[PDB]
Amino acid sequence: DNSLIKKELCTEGASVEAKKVYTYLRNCWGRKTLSSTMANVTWNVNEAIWVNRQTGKYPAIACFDYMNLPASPADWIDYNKISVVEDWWNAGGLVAACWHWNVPVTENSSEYKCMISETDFDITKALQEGTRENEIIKADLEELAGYLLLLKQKNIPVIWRPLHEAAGKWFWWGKDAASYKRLWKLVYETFKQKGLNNLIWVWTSETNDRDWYPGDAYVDIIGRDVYHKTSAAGLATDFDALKKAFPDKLIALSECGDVATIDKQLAAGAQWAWFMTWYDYEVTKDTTAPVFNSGQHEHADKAWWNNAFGQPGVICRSDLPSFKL
Ligand SMILES: [Ca+2]
Ligand SMILES: [Cl-]
Repeated sequence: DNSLIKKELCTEGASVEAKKVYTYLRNCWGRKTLSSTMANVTWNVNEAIWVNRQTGKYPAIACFDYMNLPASPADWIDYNKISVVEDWWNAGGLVAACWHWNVPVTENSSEYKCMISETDFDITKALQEGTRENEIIKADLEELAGYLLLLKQKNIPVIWRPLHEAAGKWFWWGKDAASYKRLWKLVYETFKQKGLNNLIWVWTSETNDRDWYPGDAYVDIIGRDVYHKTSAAGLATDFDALKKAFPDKLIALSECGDVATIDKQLAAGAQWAWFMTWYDYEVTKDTTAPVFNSGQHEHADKAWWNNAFGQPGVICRSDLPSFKL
C-alpha cells in the first residue's frame, strides 16, 4: 500500500514532532486525505474559522504565508507574534506555511512583489555572492529563519512549501531550472545552518518538470496547485503523473480553487495526501462582517466543504491524533 513511500525526512535529526507528523501522513497515504485552508493573505486562521461556521468541522491543516517579510514587524503584520500559529497547534491542528517571496519592484523601490510581470528582480544576480540582489535575499533568509526558529523553539513543526510553482515561469524564481534549483538549495542550506530541524519540505511541481526538481536531499513531499479544473478524471490524471514521477513521496493538492468535489476526485483515484483551498479575500478578511456568514466563496463554497466532510476518507481537525509530548 504505502511501502514505496520513504520513511524518513530528508533532514537528519528532524524534531520529534516533525517525524510524528510525517509518519502520520505516510500512514494515511492511500487511505485518507487531510483537509486544509489557507490564511486570509498571511497570518491568521480566518478561513479555518469560516469553514467551521459553514460545516461544524475545522480543517486539519492551517497554512500561513511569510510573504510580508518586508513590512514585518508592523502594526498590521508581525511574524514575531507567533500566538496565532501556537494557538492552532495547541488546539490540535497541523501547521503549514508557504512564502510568496516579495522583492523590490525595481532597484531602491519601496514596493515589493513576486511576479515576473511586477518585479525586475533577477535571480541570476541574486545568486552571485556580494551583489545587491544577493545581499537582499541573504537578509530575507536571515529574517525568515529567525521567525521559523521561534516556532522550532516551541516544538512546532511546519509543513513548509516555499518557492512554489517554479516551472510555470510566472514568479521571479521561475526564470530557469538551473538557477531555481540553486536557490532552493541555498534556502535549505541556510536553514540547516540556522538549526531548523522542524520542517517538512514540500516541492510544488507543475507536472513534467523534473529538470526543476531540487533533489531528494532537499524535498520530502510533492505538491500540485490547481485552479479551475472541474474534471475529476483530469485531477486523477495529474495525481497519477506525479505519483509516477516521484514514487517514493506523498503527493498533495497543495492549492486548489474551483475544482471537482472531493467525492468525485476520490472516486476517480486522486488520493491526495491533503487538499488546501485558497482564500477568498473579501469573504474572510473580517470575521465580524456580514459577508462572513453567507456561504459563497470564490474557491470552495459551503456546499463544496460539506461535501468534502461528508466523505469517509477526509480528515478534519478533531480526527487527528496528538502530535505533542
Ligand atoms: Ca522585515
Ligand atoms: Cl473538527
